[PDB]
Amino acid sequence: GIGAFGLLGFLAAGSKKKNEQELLELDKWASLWN
Repeated sequence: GIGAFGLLGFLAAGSKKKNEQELLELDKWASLWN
């Protein structure tokens, strides 16, 4: 009804620039290299 998918985008905004989660997501990124 509200839209929890809106915070998702904002969450990614953080990844752009502290949190284990963001780090876990970054790992998957670098994972590409590996």
